[PDB]
Amino acid sequence: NNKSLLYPVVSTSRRVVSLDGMWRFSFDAKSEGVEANWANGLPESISMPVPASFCDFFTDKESREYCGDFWYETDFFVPGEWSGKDIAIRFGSATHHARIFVNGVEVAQHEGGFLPFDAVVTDIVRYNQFNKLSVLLNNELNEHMLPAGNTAVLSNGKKVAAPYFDFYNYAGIHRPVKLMALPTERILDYSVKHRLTAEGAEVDYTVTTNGDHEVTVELYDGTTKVAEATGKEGTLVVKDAKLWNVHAAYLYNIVIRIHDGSAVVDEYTEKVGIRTFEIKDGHFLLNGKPVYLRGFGKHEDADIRGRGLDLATVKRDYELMKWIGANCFRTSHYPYAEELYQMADEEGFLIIDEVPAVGFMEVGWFEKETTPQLLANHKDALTDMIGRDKNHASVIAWSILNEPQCTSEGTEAYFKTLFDLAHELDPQKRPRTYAVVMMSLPNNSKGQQFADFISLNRYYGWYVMGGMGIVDAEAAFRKEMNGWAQVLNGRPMIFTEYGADTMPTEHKLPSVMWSQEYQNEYLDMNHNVFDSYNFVQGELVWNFADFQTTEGILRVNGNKKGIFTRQRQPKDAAFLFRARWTSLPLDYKGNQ
Amino acid sequence: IRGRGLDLATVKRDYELMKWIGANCFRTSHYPYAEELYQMADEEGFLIIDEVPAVGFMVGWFEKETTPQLLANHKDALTDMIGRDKNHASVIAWSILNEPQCTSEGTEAYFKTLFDLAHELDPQKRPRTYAVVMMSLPNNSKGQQFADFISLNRYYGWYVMGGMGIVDAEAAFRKEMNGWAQVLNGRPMIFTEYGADTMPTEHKLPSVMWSQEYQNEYLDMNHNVFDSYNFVQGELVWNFADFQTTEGILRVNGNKKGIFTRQRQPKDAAFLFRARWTSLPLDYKGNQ
Amino acid sequence: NKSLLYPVVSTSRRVVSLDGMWRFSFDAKSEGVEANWANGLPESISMPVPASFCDFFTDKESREYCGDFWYETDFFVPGEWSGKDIAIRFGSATHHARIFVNGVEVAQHEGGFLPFDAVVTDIVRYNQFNKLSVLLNNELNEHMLPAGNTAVLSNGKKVAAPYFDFYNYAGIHRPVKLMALPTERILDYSVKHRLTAEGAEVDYTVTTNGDHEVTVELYDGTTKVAEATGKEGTLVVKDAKLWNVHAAYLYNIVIRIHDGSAVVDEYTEKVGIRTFEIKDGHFLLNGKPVYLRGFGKHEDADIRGRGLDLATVKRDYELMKWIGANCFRTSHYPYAEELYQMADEEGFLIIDEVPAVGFMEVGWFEKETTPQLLANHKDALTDMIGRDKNHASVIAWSILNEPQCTSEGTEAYFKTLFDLAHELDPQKRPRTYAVVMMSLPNNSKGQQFADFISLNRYYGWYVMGGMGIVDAEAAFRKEMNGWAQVLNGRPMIFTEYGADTMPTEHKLPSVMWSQEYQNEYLDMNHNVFDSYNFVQGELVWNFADFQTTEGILRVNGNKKGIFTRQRQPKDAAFLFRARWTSLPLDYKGNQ
Ligand SMILES: O=C(O)[C@H]1O[C@@H](N2CCN(c3nnnc4c3sc3nc(N5CCOCC5)c5c(c34)CCCC5)CC2)[C@H](O)[C@@H](O)[C@@H]1O
Ligand SMILES: O=C(O)[C@H]1O[C@@H](N2CCN(c3nnnc4c3sc3nc(N5CCOCC5)c5c(c34)CCCC5)CC2)[C@H](O)[C@@H](O)[C@@H]1O
Ligand SMILES: O=C(O)[C@H]1O[C@@H](N2CCN(c3nnnc4c3sc3nc(N5CCOCC5)c5c(c34)CCCC5)CC2)[C@H](O)[C@@H](O)[C@@H]1O
Repeated sequence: NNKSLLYPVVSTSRRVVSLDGMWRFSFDAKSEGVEANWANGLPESISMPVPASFCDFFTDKESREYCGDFWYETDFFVPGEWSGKDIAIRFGSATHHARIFVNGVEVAQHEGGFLPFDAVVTDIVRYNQFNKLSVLLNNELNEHMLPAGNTAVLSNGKKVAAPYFDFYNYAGIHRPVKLMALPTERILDYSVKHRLTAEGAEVDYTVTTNGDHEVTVELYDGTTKVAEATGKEGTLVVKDAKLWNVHAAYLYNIVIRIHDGSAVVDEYTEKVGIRTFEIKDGHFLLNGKPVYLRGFGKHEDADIRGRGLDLATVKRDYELMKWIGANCFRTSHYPYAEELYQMADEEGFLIIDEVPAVGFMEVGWFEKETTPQLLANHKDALTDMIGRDKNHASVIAWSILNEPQCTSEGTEAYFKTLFDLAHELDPQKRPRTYAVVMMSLPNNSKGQQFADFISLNRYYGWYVMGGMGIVDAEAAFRKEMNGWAQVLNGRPMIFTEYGADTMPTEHKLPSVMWSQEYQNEYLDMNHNVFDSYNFVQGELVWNFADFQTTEGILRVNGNKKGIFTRQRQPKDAAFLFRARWTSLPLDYKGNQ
Repeated sequence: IRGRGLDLATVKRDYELMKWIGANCFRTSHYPYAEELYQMADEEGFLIIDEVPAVGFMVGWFEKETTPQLLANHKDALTDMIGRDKNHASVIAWSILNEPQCTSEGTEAYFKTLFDLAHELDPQKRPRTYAVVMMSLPNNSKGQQFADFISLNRYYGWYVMGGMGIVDAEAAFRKEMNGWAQVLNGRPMIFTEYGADTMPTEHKLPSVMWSQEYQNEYLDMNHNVFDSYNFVQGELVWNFADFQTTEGILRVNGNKKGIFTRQRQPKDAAFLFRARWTSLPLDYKGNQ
Repeated sequence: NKSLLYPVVSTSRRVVSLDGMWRFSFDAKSEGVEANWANGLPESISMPVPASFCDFFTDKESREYCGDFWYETDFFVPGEWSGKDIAIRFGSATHHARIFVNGVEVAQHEGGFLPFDAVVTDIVRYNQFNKLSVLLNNELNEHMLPAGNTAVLSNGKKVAAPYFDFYNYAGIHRPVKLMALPTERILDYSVKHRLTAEGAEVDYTVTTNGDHEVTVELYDGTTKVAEATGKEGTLVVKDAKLWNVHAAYLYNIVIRIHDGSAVVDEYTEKVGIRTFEIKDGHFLLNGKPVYLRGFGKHEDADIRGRGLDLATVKRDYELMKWIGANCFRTSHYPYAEELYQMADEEGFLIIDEVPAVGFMEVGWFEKETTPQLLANHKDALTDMIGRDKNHASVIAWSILNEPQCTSEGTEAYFKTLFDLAHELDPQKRPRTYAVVMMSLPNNSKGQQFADFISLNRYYGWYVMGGMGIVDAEAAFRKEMNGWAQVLNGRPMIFTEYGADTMPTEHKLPSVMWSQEYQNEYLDMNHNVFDSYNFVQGELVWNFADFQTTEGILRVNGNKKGIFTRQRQPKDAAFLFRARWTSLPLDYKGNQ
């Protein structure tokens, strides 16, 4: 097996052709497509852009909320000059459950809507001809998948997603689909670990190939070689290394090659930032110095396109995060497109990487009969995420769950499995966390013991004791924080969520909940609490921007806790954060 | 700005809007209004259902230790409201409670005192009613038997089975109506409340709850049910205009179920209601 | 070797997209060329392509930058392409472009809305990476399309001063594609349709840069239905399935150069068979009258400016179908080819418009730079018709938007361009232009050249709005009585009418800027349209709110959209849906 999660690159040995554009599309309400031969051509179809969720193109709700099997189809050319090479199709992701057919032959299956996979087609494609690519997708939710939920059936027989999570169940092909030509012997993986030294830095590496020819690794500052090594394991000695820092990124160029004499059998290239990250004495140390995390929980969410990758929106989001003085964000509730991490690497932003283990909430959750099948799917996602993302300088922590019912029996065995795995799989041994739900308190949470740092999602002053009660909210908040003080045992804490829904058009004096003035007051109270406790070492606000949810009486066209609108313009709270975050030192509270 | 203060400019605008939209009736939802509002109803020819502030009556409510003292305050309010308003041509019925827990033990004793009193005090013996909460069903309400006509407050498609569930909301609404048909004993029914919160600035296609398109679709679904049942003889929508509530996660600067904004300007739904209500004859369904 | 054909992959051709994150730098001092920036930017930021650069930034100075700026990327040329011609296609580059590869300047282009190629066969290194550097300039002048001025602020910074009502978005707005092509290749082809008793016949021409034999084959699906040899010929299609409004049918055309048993080059494309002509004051599509209904659009969306985004295109078409439109005009510049491909597939009619907007104030067409403007106008008309002529959806050419056609010099300028459009278009489709409010039946020197008249009128908005709307209708009806006397049996459509409308505003009774006023305005205008037999189409301004330069009249851009910029309906969208889906396709087609 030649599994590889490496980003597709063009090199002397590798080719890449994007298959994005307008595809053919059809719902399959009776699940008849396979036996009816739809993999060889849809009888009826519409056009559908890839990448994008399908939901928000339509003007009818039945299509927006379709839940079941659906098909994507396109034709791709395979140049004849590729005939010596391995041929594969990379899917950045496909949501949620995928079956891939090429020329009518089923060539791949995949579980989980937010991580990449390849379909090898070397012996199925016709060369110098067009070939049919058919993708049978399904977007139904069940209780043993990431993310977790249910599928209901309406009184008219129609299926509808019923998530256990607070975001719309967007599905489709959300990320670029890329046809690749690869040499039969090739680099499948590599890893880097960094060490600071008196003369500079040292990068310890491994490379994994599917063959035995010789491996070299060269490191370049621009076009100037600064270090090289031979062998699948080694050390790169970088004199006076230029370290990657917050808002001061520096990226070297790594070149990995397989050699057969004077012939280069395979070349893989990628940017690499050199930096250390670790928890010591209740602080996050980046290159040996403390950093106070500030930023957001985000979503892959925008108007029209659902979760589809859009480099324009990504660019605007980073411009806004720099303007506001953020330095960190969490990939709230699923791994993002690789491109978002690539830009974080360039811009000097810190990332907490999170698998889609959200909705594990109300017998308690971790005693359900399906817990073993869920754990399997969870290990798979955790493995692929760490494998895909481990070499990004920007990625500094792993978040293993969001708001699980960690008061349930069965929590310890479940968490121990996954937290050990995260330790095993990450060569850099980055810290591990999970977002603690409101119902899980210092005194009853069976899961908090496993985290290297505690991440709280708290809504004191919104879901509890909002409005005129915010005085009581603050007192109840401090009460819980005194509880955490007794179980932390020197570990740091961050907030991964806090926020208040806010209509971007709403002004009131005095404030009311849903007004911009209330949002500012809400945030000031929370920051007063944060600043009161030595062990609070970061604040990520919920959310960067307004985003879509299922309809309900609580959701005024989606979630309105954004600091920015869905159109990436600031609410009043954006200027409050800008004043706070740009005025706190990078090492705020670093001596506490 | 003025809260509940009387302001004849606003009253005048409210009547201009009710005439424009084709309304003929309103209920004094949750408390008796200032006299001037009934005087204008008399001048313009509107029907009024007069309601005392017996709202919030959530051990069941009517087994509480303070029930005797509540009843005494309720008797006084009913007496002064009928005493003050009985001579208005516009006032044509008495609403004695809004959404009491009329499944509670002790409901019958409390209701009988008050409904008997309303009969004794009114020289014109106008019909008596109360707004029935959603949890009070044909098969478990101990209070509906007292009403001369039934007034339902229903939110099928808002609080219950909203959004993509509206198809289920309509089915459950019809089933419950089928159950009311068996207890009405020939009495008429009106809806005193139905509605959906709507930001006056929100448009979406397809609709989402809180959009003006959802408000229109919600109203259409409900009207289709109303029109299916011969015994439905009136429809009062909640609410005429956005109004202030206590702060809360459910209230985007107060209640937004208004057909008009708090500034007395129409949302899309006002044009839906204008087209419907001005097209129905005054005696719509009068032979059914 | 000029060719405006859409880049395709075939047995002889390769295409690799260069879209993604590029490097970018402003060049405020215009120093980059002499400073060797083409071999690498000293300082740079990342920038998505395709997109406008403007709306990413948080500072106004960057959003409003006017001058030289650079885009750069590295691109791989596979060694297996040796022997092929290597070219980089730019869908567009706004406004004035100089292209460098490995430090060598290989192309220049004028005009920000039409494609061009940079041939780099002998400049690139094979099986290696090469540096692509793009020096762009977005300054406006009075002799370009579109027209404007570039002002200098008191701090010395330049700022665009358009003579047109849309923001001066610039950047690389459309896909950049690297191509490998055979040295002898198809450069162009044209089709021309005729209906017959037995089906349809397609008269074609093909242009190549060589002498080897040419064949043309037409396939229904995979099923060949016609073929022919020669650079000119006819394809006989029995029982031809015609392309129709909201009912498209597309055949596949395959053009090949042959050298014995070898296919030297192959080009493929979809083609819809249909006729379109003006007869007795009506638009005839496949011989039957069509009443045009729809919009003026823009290439405009949140964040990306005029950047191509298939997601927004798909939504726009879903909304146009939902509302009952059948037609739009490419308001004030040719759009990305992808929009026309979708119109071919969905059965939408398009009026293709060149960026000849801003020609207004000695009168405009007596300005000293008039001959320079005309030359740029001819090139854009040449490239637009050459690019778009084989689209079944394209059924008319708009040669200008609101020129001062009352000016001296109008006749000689217009004749040149209306004659040229016939020389450029084998199908001889109807030609028009959008007539400004100040140009009336009795004083317009331009209107006589149009095959159908297109009016932009704002009776009830810019003229006699509000309580004056009763006078606006009377003045409108008088002007229409005047047009009746000069039409000479020609049809008329409205290409613009509309009223700015905040999507949040309700008032009873209406005020200008409220949704109720927008509805009343449209009702008044439609009452007038329906009073005149010669009105054969209505295109409202605009499909969606779009960005303009800042100003007291522009509440964050133009608010005349029927949809918001986020593609949600205002009240008037429901008004149009009820009207446009109630009108028969051949509405007013017998009068
Ligand atoms: O919601 C958000 O914005 C985001 O927050 C996170 N999660 C936080 C907790 N969570 C809730 N979501 N919705 N409602 C409530 C909670 S908890 C809670 N507790 C409540 N009471 C506690 C006991 O005393 C009285 C108050 C009440 C309510 C809620 C709402 C109904 C009435 C009272 C799920 C989402 C998610 O990580 C994030 O993906 C999501 O977007
Ligand atoms: O609310 C209005 O606009 C107006 O309506 C009337 N009253 C209607 C019912 N009433 C409610 N107020 N707020 N929330 C709920 C109800 S009932 C209900 N049922 C619910 N579930 C029941 C079981 O099945 C599924 C649905 C849920 C909720 C509510 C809210 C949280 C989510 C689930 C009190 C006010 C008042 O006469 C009026 O003065 C007031 O202004
Ligand atoms: O504007 C739009 O929305 C769109 O319309 C088209 N164009 C139409 C006319 N045009 C104008 N733009 N702005 N203002 C005026 C005009 S004409 C006119 N005439 C006026 N008076 C003439 C003499 O009698 C009394 C009325 C007055 C005004 C205007 C403005 C101030 C009040 C008096 C240029 C743009 C463009 O093709 C389109 O790209 C643009 O987006």
